[PDB]
Amino acid sequence: PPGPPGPPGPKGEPGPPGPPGPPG
Amino acid sequence: PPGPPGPPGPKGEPGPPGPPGPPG
Amino acid sequence: PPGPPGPPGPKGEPGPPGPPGPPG
Repeated sequence: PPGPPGPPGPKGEPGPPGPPGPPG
Repeated sequence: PPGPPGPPGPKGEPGPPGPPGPPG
Repeated sequence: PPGPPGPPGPKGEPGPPGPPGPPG
């Protein structure tokens, strides 16, 4: 029989920068 | 033997909204 | 035989804060 499934992959990338803040 | 590590995970959430615009 | 690929890795971190908003 085939061996065990591999480990979880690496963690994904950080998400994008947030959007602009509110008008001053 | 165990299989290979899986694919990288998905990207994270967009970051928090930015700060308010500057005073004045 | 080698096991198959593992599952997808964890979801990434939130991104950095967005830019300061417009001047008022």
